[PDB]
Amino acid sequence: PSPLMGGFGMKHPPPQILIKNTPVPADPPTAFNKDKLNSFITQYSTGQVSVEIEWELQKENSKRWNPEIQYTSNYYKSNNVEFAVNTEGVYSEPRPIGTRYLTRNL
Amino acid sequence: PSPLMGGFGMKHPPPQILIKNTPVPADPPTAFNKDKLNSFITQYSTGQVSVEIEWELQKENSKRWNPEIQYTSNYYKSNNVEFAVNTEGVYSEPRPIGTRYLTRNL
Repeated sequence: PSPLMGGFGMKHPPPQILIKNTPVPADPPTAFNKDKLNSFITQYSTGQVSVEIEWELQKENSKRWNPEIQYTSNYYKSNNVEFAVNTEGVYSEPRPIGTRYLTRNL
Repeated sequence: PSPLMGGFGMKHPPPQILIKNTPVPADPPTAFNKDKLNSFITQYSTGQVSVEIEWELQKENSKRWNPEIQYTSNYYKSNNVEFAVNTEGVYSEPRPIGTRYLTRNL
């Protein structure tokens, strides 16, 4: 049951976290009306969110003699730095990076 | 006093290790002669030598956001593998490799 787009398949994954601004009615009429209130004060909210994940690693103990292939940046000069902001403040990811650079036997 | 060709300069470096085959004279004459012996049995020796060095490392704790430059092998196909033997059994080192790939501030 490994997910086909990649990753870890779990029967009990991290739960969904749901959030909502509590409605605040505007001034109701001074005579009773049984219909649900339709007039509300315009509101929004802001805040900080933190997520901390501990990951377990599995180290390599290869006996390969020659050097491996490694992900690296290229020294050649360019207008911008890869994985940084440009002059207008926009961050970008210039390429997809996988995980398979070290090698193992079958 | 860092050595100019590179490395660690020490007042008491690893000591010199000196080895020699003990001379074995051939048959001496049966009348006494005071001159030093000039005829020897032709000998040589062979064996195994082992050296074990413990090195202390100083790890990086950089806060740099973008990926670093790393030494890597190139995937492009070739007749031989770099840092391996060829069809005749000869090992070769195709290039010099330094130590300065990670980065630090001044």
